Amino acid sequence: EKTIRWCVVSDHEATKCSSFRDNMKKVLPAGGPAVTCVRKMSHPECIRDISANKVDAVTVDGALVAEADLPHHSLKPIMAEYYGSKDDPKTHYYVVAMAKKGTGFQLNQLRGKKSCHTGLGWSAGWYVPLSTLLPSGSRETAAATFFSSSCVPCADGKMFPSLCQLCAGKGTDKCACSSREPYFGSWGALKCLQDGTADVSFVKHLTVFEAMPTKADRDQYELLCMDNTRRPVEEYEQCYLARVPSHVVVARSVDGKEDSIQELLRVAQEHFGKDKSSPFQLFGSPHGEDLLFTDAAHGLLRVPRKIDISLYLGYEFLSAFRNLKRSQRVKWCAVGQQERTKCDQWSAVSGGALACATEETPEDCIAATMKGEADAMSLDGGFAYVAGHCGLVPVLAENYLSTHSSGRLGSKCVNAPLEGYYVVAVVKKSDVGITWKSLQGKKSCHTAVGTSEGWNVPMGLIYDQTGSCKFDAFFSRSCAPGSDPDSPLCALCVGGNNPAHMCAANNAEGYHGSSGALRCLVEKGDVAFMKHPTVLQNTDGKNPEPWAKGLKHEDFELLCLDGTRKPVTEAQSCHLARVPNRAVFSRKDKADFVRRILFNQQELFGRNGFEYMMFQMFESSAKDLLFSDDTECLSNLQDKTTYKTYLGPQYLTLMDNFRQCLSSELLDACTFHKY
Repeated sequence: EKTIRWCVVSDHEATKCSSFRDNMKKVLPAGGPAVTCVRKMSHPECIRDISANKVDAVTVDGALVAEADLPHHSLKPIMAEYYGSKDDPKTHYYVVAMAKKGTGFQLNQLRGKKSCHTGLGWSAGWYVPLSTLLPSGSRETAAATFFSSSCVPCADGKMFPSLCQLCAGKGTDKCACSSREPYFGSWGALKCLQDGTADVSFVKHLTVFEAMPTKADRDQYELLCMDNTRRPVEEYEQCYLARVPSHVVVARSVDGKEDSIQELLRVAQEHFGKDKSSPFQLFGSPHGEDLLFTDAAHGLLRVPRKIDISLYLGYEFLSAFRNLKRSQRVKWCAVGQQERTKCDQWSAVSGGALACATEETPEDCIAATMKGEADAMSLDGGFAYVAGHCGLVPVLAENYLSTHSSGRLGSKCVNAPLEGYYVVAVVKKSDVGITWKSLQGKKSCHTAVGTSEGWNVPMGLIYDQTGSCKFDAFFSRSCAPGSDPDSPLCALCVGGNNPAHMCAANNAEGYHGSSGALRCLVEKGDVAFMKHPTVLQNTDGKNPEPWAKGLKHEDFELLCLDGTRKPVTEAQSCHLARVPNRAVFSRKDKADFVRRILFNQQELFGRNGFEYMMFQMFESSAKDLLFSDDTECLSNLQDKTTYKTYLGPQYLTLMDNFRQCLSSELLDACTFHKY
């Protein structure tokens, strides 16, 4: 049944687990499942069996859960440890190198000597230390010949004897992947200094001052900094190898007793948290050290929705993790089917410089890119805040129509700055009553949630006017792709070819985008939110679609902040706000690459084509696929290298005061671990 089985590796953790079971039965007997202690040889065995349905949860170093993006290996973190207090959750711990004072060895002075590691596959002592000094070919068996003799538990000593030399166990129990090996984890590997088995022991900072001989023995051992210098252990925040995340409680991503383990740990921290009572301590292990949980933790917090082992660990960690054991194409992320077909025809003509990838919602693309499943893509101003808060940086800006006064433009666009676009709220001129002083109760149409056009702006102001994030309260009946299907926010929405697209955050919806946002107003809603004069792009014969046949721009009238209504042609005078124009985002590494590749491609398929000969990239068959149907080119960011300097102070501050109402799971998965 839903009875959670906990993975244990020693006898002391089994005695602690039995006490966790018994004690939890008393506090949480109804509205809570029991616990059972299933033993296994090691944590890596625990990860494996949780995938096999033999166990349910264990608290490990996510680096170990890095062998889980394959078949029979899929697992995701559901709870996250923290240190400090409850007001200030610290979800990280520094990886530092320890050594006696006198040997005087520096960062570079780590060449083939006597070193002790927490274990094989551990980020605390295997992955981070090895990334500090990246070898030629980056291999794990390569560090076995580089170092003369070291103590790396879990390693198979049958093939690599010099890798289990400083490990003092007992025949079959030596170099073990559990407590059976005296030198194991951050506690056992630190003993190589106390005892003097190795000159250096790569360990976490929390095990240093906890397993410290005397409160002042913080002077007998020093740290090796990245600055090839030394420094007292007392200053680990400015002399650390790398700062890795906390241990997490793992379980099967799909059907793994998630809600059961969430409820168990919620009460277990209510009654047995950080010495609230007295009897049984969840985080204060008796016999062994770090039993069931890291002795140093103060609690556990539930990780957000859309956060996998790749989001948790970070692209930084994993770029280095993919070269240890295991381009010229720019994998573009396409949102939807229509956007994926405009991308594959674009992949054909590039000869081979631009590849593709497809996700369902914009935020999923940003997640794809962060990882390395996609490389870049164009993002709206709202999603660029999320993409920015998530580690992605701008490459080029999607420059729109320039101030009309000249015949035409040329190589003049590549560096032509642009004041983005004016978001405008449009309403039918037919109704002689709809005003900004009375939008409540009226039906509205939204581009999509999270967009500058139909969300952050119109709804950022509405909130500075009411004070509640319940917008289905304000506009009775509306269509904002991405909202909750059961709420009024997805009432006027049409949909796609089949169900499930009812209110999908992609072009597979009849009222999605500015084109759809206008269609909606034409037939269902009373108000609408879109960008820079896009109404002329769909009226008076501009759009082929049936809904835009006998539509004249006189049928439509803009609405201004004050209350009055002005012509849709004059949006410079009547608008909601000026927002930063769209931008291409990617990682710090694929930054210059994509830009160089993008310049080359618009040079071939930019606005310098003819009719249908070349390929239109700044022109989509439908509406705004990959790039808005009104972009001139892609301009240099210039000084604006960050999202902060790109979006600007005004808009960025608008996203902070609106952040409360933003229910972006992505933004909160990225913002989970504070630093």
